[PDB]
Amino acid sequence: DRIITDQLDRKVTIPDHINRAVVLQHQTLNIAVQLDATKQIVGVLSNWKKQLGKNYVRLAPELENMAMPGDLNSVNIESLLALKPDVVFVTNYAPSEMIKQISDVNIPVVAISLRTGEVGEKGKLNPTLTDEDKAYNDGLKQGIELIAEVFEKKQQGDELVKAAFANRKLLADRLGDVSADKRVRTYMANPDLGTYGSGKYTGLMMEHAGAYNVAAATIKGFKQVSLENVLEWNPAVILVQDRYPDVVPQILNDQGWANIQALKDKKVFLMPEYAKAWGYPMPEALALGEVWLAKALYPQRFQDVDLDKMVNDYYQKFYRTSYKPD
Repeated sequence: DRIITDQLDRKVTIPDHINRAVVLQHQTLNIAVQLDATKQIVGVLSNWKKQLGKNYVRLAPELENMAMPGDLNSVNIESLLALKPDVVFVTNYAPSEMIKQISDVNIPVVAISLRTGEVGEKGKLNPTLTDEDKAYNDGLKQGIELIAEVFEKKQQGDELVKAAFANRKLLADRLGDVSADKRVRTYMANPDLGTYGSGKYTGLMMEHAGAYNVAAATIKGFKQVSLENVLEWNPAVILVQDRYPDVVPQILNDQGWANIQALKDKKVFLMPEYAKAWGYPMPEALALGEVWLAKALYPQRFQDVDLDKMVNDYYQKFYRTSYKPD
């Protein structure tokens, strides 16, 4: 057996080889797809189609007939045990009650946060972090490395980590003279007036692309806000995650949003599949999404950057398929 330490700082004994993993978190699921580990998975979170978006099943068609014995914050133990799982990955904020149910029937649990930062905060959906860039950078690296350890995909895990951070220098160099006054004021519109404030990867994606999350000085983490807040923030650009495409026409047809700068200027943009301005960091979000956003906001700085080719090279390696625009 092996002992690992998870991202809740839990010491966890697991089998030498893992072939029946149950993955109750979409971020870990996506990393495992990119490690070519899906043959070692036998169950996934029930809401995977919602969390990964309707086209995800093109990348991982095997997910279609995968048992679903739980979700982000609950588990069905009778369903779970039928799958004879050898490990369960859960999200870092999974309730204590849920982790206990799984540990009480002796299945190893590995919690994934994709963040280091303050230990007092590791189990919180919405953390307060003193150095969010380093927390998520180090957490991403650590989390991929742990996932890769569990599934014995060490080499691909190392390649994935290198690919995630490969364009961070380019963006640093090309946008290093962007003053705080000139930084592009950006809003992430999730369904039902959802948005991301502080302590979330969303804001960091925007920073690395020469932008700023308008919600982040007053909103903590993932929260429902009022239209009135969005009106006051008056963002220059509104972004929508690819997994929630209905939100774009919804904003564009809602008269109450019509006077926001981004509406007047026709800067409401559905973000590409890979360009996940999520609460959590994902390797393709760094490698490809951050470049997409930088190129969208500063195109005259990145004309030499062949993003189409970068996307293709990445997808062929980690998704074993081409990128298909929606």
